[PDB]
Amino acid sequence: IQFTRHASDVLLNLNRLRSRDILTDVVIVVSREQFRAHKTVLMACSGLFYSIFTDQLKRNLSVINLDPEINPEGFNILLDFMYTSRLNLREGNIMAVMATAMYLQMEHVVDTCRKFIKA
Amino acid sequence: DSQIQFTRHASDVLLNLNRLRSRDILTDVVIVVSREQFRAHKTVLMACSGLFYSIFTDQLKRNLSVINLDPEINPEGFNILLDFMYTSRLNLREGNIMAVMATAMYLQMEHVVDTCRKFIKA
Ligand SMILES: Cc1cc(C)n(-c2ncc(Cl)c(Nc3ccc(Cl)cc3)n2)n1
Ligand SMILES: Cc1cc(C)n(-c2ncc(Cl)c(Nc3ccc(Cl)cc3)n2)n1
Repeated sequence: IQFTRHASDVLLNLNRLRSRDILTDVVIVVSREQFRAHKTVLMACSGLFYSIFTDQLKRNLSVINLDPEINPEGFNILLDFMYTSRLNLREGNIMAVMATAMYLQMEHVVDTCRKFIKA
Repeated sequence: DSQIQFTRHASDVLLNLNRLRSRDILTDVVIVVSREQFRAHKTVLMACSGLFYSIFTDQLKRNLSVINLDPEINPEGFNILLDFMYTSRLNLREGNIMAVMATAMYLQMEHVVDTCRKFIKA
């Protein structure tokens, strides 16, 4: 038996845990801005976080600092996407979202941004 | 803002969380049922079950690394439900239906309980 709403229900509940700061186990720092999250959700969405949270050096760190070129607004848009399946874009931030998704190794998001930029 | 909906995203997240469970990556709790051990992610358990949600939101129990389920709970019934939590697939059959329904009632998974009731009535 297949429950079509199950995965979206799980994601909705994970986003509720994030909003309530329940079992968040990492702070992602982007140009001093802090983002509280679940390492499992981050690894499930990003090639970069899969690498970081399996990394012998970084796996137990409670704080991860992204490279200094990374845009905090771009990161916030992508973190919201990870937990909701909804990507919120504007003409003024789409390039920063694309650059962030490239860094986070989120190819389908990169491709979606790229196609919208060309359109 | 322009809003793009990724309709397969939620399913891809769940698939990847199940892959982490399979490889025992970031698992932070062992659920013990009649001494049978089940490794899982607390957040996934909370997202699927009223019982787990109440256990890990409770600050006294939030950091427990082992949770023992009530003695009346069948490990096979729990295994079916744990697989459902991580896959959206519920493997119901005549031989396990009573045990699966009883476990879903205990775990407070009312949608699954309803599905079990429909299976018995069919
Ligand atoms: C066979 C298989 C294929 C994938 C993508 N797996 C997998 N399993 C678990 C996780 Cl958390 C995860 N995350 C993740 C996401 C984005 C990127 Cl580019 C890389 C890896 N990916 N497994
Ligand atoms: C306002 C609100 C509504 C829900 C369903 N919330 C919620 N948020 C987060 C989680 Cl993890 C969670 N799990 C969960 C699942 C099964 C059962 Cl019976 C009870 C609660 N439930 N919050």
